[PDB]
Amino acid sequence: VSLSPLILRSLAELQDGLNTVVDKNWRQLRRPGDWSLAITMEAAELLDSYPWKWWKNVKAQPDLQNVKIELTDILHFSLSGAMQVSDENDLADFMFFPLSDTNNALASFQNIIRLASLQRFQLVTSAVIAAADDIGFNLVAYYVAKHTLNGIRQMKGYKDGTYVKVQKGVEDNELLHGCISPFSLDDVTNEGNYKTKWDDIMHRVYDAFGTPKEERLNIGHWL
Amino acid sequence: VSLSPLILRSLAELQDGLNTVVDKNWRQLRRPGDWSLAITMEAAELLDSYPWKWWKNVKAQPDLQNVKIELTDILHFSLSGAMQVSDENDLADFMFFPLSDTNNALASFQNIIRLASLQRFQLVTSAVIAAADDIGFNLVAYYVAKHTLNGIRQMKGYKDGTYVKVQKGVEDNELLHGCISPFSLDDVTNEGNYKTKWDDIMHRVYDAFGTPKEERLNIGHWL
Ligand SMILES: O=c1ccn([C@H]2C[C@H](O)[C@@H](COP(=O)(O)NP(=O)(O)O)O2)c(=O)[nH]1
Ligand SMILES: O=c1ccn([C@H]2C[C@H](O)[C@@H](COP(=O)(O)NP(=O)(O)O)O2)c(=O)[nH]1
Ligand SMILES: [Ca+2]
Ligand SMILES: [Ca+2]
Ligand SMILES: [Ca+2]
Ligand SMILES: [Ca+2]
Repeated sequence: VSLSPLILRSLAELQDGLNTVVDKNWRQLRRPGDWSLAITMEAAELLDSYPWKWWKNVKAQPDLQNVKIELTDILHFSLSGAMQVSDENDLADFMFFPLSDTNNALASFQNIIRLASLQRFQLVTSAVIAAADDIGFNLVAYYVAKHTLNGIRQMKGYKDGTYVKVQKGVEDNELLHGCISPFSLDDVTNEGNYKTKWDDIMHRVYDAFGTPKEERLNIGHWL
Repeated sequence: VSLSPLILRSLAELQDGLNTVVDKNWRQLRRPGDWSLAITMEAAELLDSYPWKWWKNVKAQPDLQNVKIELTDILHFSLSGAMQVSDENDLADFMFFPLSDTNNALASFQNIIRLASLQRFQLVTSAVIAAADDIGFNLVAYYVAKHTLNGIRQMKGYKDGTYVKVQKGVEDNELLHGCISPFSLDDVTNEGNYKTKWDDIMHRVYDAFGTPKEERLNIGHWL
C-alpha cells in the first residue's frame, strides 16, 4: 500500500513548509536523531491510547479516535526525517494486522519505535500508510487537518509556552475529526482536484479555531 | 558500579511482593514483553523531563528531580523483567556520562528503550544503578519510597481507576523527596542495619499519605 508519488511529494512540501514556520533554517538546525526521538515520543502517545497497564484502571477502553491523531503525528515526523536522510544512509516483519486487535497494535507500534531509532523514516511512513489502510481512516485528510492545527499552534504562542491545548473539556486535536469527516479518500487524492479539497480542509480547521481571515494561509502558501 | 548482592536480592524480594499485591499470580499472567513495554513508557516519561522539543516551550527547564523518580520506576520494571527471564535467554556503549549534559541524557535514555526491547533487563538495572551513581542520588532509598507509594496506590483504588495522582497542585511522587532526604547511602546499604532504615523510609511515606496504622505494611511483610 502506498500513495501516489505526486500526493506524497505534496505532503512532503507541506511538511517542509511547516518545519520552516517552526524554524526558517530547520534543515541546518535539525538532525536525524531529533526525528527519531520525536517519533518515539509520539509512538508512546499512541501506545498510551490502549489499556495496556495491568495495574491501573484495568477495565479502561482504548481511545481509537486518538490513535488516528497519533499516527498522523508520526507521519509528520517520518516525512521530516526522510527529508534529511535516506533509508539507505520488510514491512510484514514489523506490522501485525488487523490493528483492531490490541495485542497486534501494541507489538506493531512498539516496532515503529525500533524503526525510528534505526532512522528508517521511509519505512515508518510506509507503516503509517499501511496502518491507516488497515484501520480504515483517511490519513491524507488527517494530515492536512493536523498540519493546519500545527500552524495555528505556532501562531498562538506554542514555542513560547503560552498555548493551552485543552479548553472547556475539549482537546484541540479532538476538533479535527469533524473538520475531516465530509471528505472522502478520493476527494483528497484525486489527481486533478486534490488541492482544492486540501484547501477546504484547511479552511475548516481555521474556522474551528476562529483564525482571523488575514492570518489564514491557503493551500498555495505551502506548495 | 553495582549494589551488594544481598541488597539487590532484598530489592528483588520487595519487587516480587509488590507485583503480588497487583496480582497474586503475576508470575503466570505477565510476560517479558510486558516489562519491555513498561520500561519503554517510563523511559518516555524520563525523556519528557528534558526540554527536548524545538517547537514547543523552547526555553523550558529540565525537571531534574523528576528524573530521579522516572529512573526509580524503570528499576521496578527491570527488576521485574529479570525475575521472569534472564539476559542469557557493554554498558559504556549505551550510557554517556555525565548525564548532567542534556544531550548525553537524551542519548542514554533512548538506549534504555533499545535494551528494554531486547529484554536485557539486568543490563537496564545496571544502567539505572550507574545513572544514579553519576547523577548522585540515593537509588535504593528512592526505590523503597516509591515501592511504598506503589502499594498505597493499590490500596486507594489505582486498579479501579478511582485514584487521583495530583491533588492541590502536588503530585504524589513529589512528596517522596522529603521522605528520603534524611537517609544516607550508607544508612540504606549497611549490612547489619539496612532493614531498619528501609522500614523507616516506609513509615515516612505512609505518614506522608496519612495511611491508617492498621493498613500499613512494615519491612518484614516484604522480605
Ligand atoms: O519541526 C516540527 C515540530 C513539530 N511538528 C508537529 C508534528 C506533530 O503533528 C506535532 C506534535 O506536537 P506536540 O507538541 O507533540 N503535541 P500533540 O502530540 O498533542 O499534537 O508537531 C512538526 O510538524 N515539525
Ligand atoms: O506489576 C507492577 C506494575 C507496576 N509497578 C510500579 C512500578 C512503577 O514505579 C509504577 C509506575 O506506575 P504508573 O502508573 O506508570 N505511574 P507513575 O509513572 O506516575 O509512577 O508502577 C510495579 O512495580 N509492578
Ligand atoms: Ca506529542
Ligand atoms: Ca500526539
Ligand atoms: Ca508511568
Ligand atoms: Ca513514572
